[PDB]
Amino acid sequence: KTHVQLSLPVLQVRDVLVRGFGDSVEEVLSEARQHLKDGTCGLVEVEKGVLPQLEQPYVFIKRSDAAPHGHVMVELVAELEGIQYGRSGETLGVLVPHVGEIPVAYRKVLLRK
Repeated sequence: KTHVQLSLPVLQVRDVLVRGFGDSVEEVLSEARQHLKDGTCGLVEVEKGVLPQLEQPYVFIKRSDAAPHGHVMVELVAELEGIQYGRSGETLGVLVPHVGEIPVAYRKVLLRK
């Protein structure tokens, strides 16, 4: 399927134990996609002081469309040193590995896979 319904656990930035997906734009996008498929991907909502506490390159989910079954349509965009690789809508948050942190909420998304 070109799209997959996921429920992403929303983590508090200070709880996150693994703060990025790797060391290159291509690796973080690869790893983000693998974790999303394996249900081991968390979401951190971006506010002031969140991103400096995570590791670059960042992986964002961004709104790709204006929401089937409550799931917002999203796609992946990486950022490294202020350059983004991909073009999409509003940031829903930054993806991180999930390794058993307790979530504060769930974000229903439809991921363009």
